[PDB]
Amino acid sequence: PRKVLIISAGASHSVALLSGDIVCSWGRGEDGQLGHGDAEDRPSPTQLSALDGHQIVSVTCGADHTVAYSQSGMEVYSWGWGDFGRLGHGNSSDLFTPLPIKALHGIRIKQIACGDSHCLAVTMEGEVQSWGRNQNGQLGLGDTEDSLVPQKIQAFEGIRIKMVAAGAEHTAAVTEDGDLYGWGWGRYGNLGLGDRTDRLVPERVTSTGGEKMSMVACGWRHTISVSYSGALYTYGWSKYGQLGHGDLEDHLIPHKLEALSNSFISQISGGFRHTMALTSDGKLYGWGWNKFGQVGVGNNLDQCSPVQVRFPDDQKVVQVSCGWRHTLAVTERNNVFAWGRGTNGQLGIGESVDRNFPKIIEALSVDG
Amino acid sequence: APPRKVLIISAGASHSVALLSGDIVCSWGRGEDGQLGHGDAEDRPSPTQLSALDGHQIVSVTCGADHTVAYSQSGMEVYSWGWGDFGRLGHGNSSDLFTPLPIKALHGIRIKQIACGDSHCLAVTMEGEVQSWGRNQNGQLGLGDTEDSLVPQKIQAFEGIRIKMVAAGAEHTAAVTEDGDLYGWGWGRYGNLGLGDRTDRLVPERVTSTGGEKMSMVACGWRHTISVSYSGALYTYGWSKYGQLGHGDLEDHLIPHKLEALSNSFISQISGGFRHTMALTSDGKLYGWGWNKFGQVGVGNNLDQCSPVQVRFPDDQKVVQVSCGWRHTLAVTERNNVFAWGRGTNGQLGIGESVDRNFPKIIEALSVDG
Repeated sequence: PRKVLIISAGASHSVALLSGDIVCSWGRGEDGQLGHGDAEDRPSPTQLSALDGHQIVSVTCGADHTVAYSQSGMEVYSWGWGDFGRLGHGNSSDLFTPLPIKALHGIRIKQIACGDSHCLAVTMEGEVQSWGRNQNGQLGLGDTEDSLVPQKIQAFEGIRIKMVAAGAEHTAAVTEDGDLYGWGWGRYGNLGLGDRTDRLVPERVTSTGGEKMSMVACGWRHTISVSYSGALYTYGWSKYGQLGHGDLEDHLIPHKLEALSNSFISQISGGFRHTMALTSDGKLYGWGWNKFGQVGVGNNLDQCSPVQVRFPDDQKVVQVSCGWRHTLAVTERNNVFAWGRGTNGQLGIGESVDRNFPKIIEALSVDG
Repeated sequence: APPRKVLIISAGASHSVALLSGDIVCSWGRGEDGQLGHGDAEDRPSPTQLSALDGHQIVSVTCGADHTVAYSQSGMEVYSWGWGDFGRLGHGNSSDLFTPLPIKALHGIRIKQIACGDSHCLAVTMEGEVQSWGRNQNGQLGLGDTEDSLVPQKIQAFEGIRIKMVAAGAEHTAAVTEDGDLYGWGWGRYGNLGLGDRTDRLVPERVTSTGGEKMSMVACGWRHTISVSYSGALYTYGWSKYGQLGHGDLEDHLIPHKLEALSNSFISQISGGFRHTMALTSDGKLYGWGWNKFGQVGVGNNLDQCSPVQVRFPDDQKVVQVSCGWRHTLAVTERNNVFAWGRGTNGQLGIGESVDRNFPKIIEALSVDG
C-alpha cells in the first residue's frame, strides 16, 4: 500500500495525503469538495489527478470545501462550495477541480485552517491572512463584510502567530509566546472570553491560570486548546457533552479537562458535536455526540467525558480528524480507519451503513 | 382505486414533502437531519407516509432547508421537525427532531400561512399578524435585534398592518400586506431586501421603489426575491450570479426590477430555489430560469438560463402548483399529476432510484397518470 501522511475530514467528506505528493478524496461530492470535476459521491478513496506533480505537502477540509498547499510550488489551491468567497479567488464561483489562490502565490505558508465558510492562513513570519464569510467578524478584520480574497489581520502586527483554528463561524489562535485569542461568533461562549458576545477583531483570553497554550482546534461551536505541559482545555458549547467535562453545561472561559491530566496530549480535533484527543502514547480518546457512532466506542450512547477509542491489536494512533458525523484516524502500522455516518461514502469502505466502531479502509491500509 | 390528490407540495434543500387528500402527510428525499419526520435518519427515494401525523388533521406543510413544519386548522396545532439548531423548530430548545412535535407556543392560534427559510420560520395568523423564530443573526426575525429566538415571538412592527403572506430566503424575509405594500428584512448583502442598498435590516422596512405598483405576492430563493404586482407583472431582485433574476444577464438588483420577457403574461404563482426561479402563468404555463447544473430548470439540458424558458409537460397539461428546492423542482398539474426534476441523489425526486433528470418526470405514487 501507499503511506498515508495527512488526513482531513469535512462535514461529509474525507481527504488524504499519501507519499508521492498524492491527494485522494471521498464522500459527498455534490459541492465540488472532492476535486474530481463531477459532483457525485465517492464511497471509496479516489485520487485527485489534477494535483499530481504539484508537490502538495498538506490538505485541510472545511465544511463543504477543501484546501491544499505546496512548499516548492509556493502555491495554495482551493476547491468546493464557493459562496461567501471561502475559496479565496475573488468571486463566489463553486470549483469542481482545484485552483490556485493567486493572492497566496509565493508566500511561505505555515498552516491553513478552514471553518464552515471561512479560512485563514498563517505565514512563516507568523502573519495571518483570512477570507470568506465575516458576518460575525470571524475574519478578524474589524467589520462584518465578507471577503472574496485573503486579507491581512492587522490586529496581529507585532504578534507572531503559531497556529489558528476555525469553527463554523468563530476563529481561535495561539501566539508563539503561548497567548490564546478568539474572535467571531461567540454566543455559546466558544471564544473563551467569559461572555457570549461576538468579536470583530482578535481578543485575548485572559483566564488560563498562567497556562501557556501550544495548540488549538475548533469544533462547530466549541474550542479546544493544549498547554505546553500537554494539559487539555475546552470551552464553548456543551449541549452534547463535546467539552467532555462529565456534564452538559456551557463554559465561557477555557476549562481544564482533568480527566486527561494523567496523559500528554499530542493532537486534538473538533467535529460538529464531538471531539477527539490523541495522547503521546498513541491512545485516542473521543467524546460527545454519538448518534451515528462517531465517537468510535462500539455503541450509540453519547459520551459526556473522554472514553478510549479501541483498535484491533491495540495498534497506536498517529493521527485523527473529525467530520460532522464521522471520524478518521491513522495508526502506526499505516492502517487508516473510519467510523460513524456512512451515507455519503465518507467512511471510504465502499457501500456501508453507519459504523459505531473503527473500520479499516483497505485501499489506504496495509491490513484488511 | 383513485390516487389521493396532492393538496400541497413543498421542497426543501434536498427533501420533498406533500399533503394528500385524507389529511395524509408524506415525505421523501434526504433524511439525515430528521427532516422527513419518520423517526429515522435514512433517505427515502419514494413517498413515505408520515404516520405520526395520521389523525392530526394537517391542512398544510412547508419546508425549510433541512426542516419541515405543518399545521392543523381544526386542531389548532403547529408541528415541526428536523434540524433544531438556532431554534428553527420553535420548541424553546435547540434539539433536533426526527419526529413531529407540537409547537406549544402556537397552540390555539389561528394560522393562515407558514414560511420557512434556512434556519428561521414565520407564521401569519388569520388576523394577519406575524410570529417568528430561529436564527436571527442578521435580524431576519424582524424583532429589532440579532439574538436567535428558540420560541415564536410577535413582530411588533406590523401592528396596524395586516399581512397577507410572508416569504423567507436563506437569511432574509419579505412580506406583502393585505393592500399590496412590500417589505423586506434580514441579511441584505446582495440587495435581496429590495431597499436600494446592501445593508441588513433588523425590522421590516417598506419597499418604496415599485411603491407605485402594488404587490399581491412575494417568494424568496436563497439570496433573491420575487414579487408579483396587481397587474400580474413579475419583479425580481437580489443576487443574479446565476441569472436567477431572469433579466437576460447576470447583474444584481438592489430594488424590484420588472422581468420584461414576461410582460405579456399574467403571473399567478412564483417560487424561489437555491439558485433558480419558477413562475406559473394564469393559463397554467410554467417558466423556469437560473442555475441548471443538475437540470433543475427543467428544459431538457444542463446549461444555465438567464432568461425565462417554458417548462414542458406531457399533453401540455396545465400546471397549478410549483415548489423549488436547492437542486430540484416539484410541480402539480390540473389533472392531479405530480412531476419532479433536477438532482435526485438523495431521492428527492420521489421516483425510486434514479439518475438526475433535466425535464419533468411523473411521480407514479402521487399521480393520476404514468
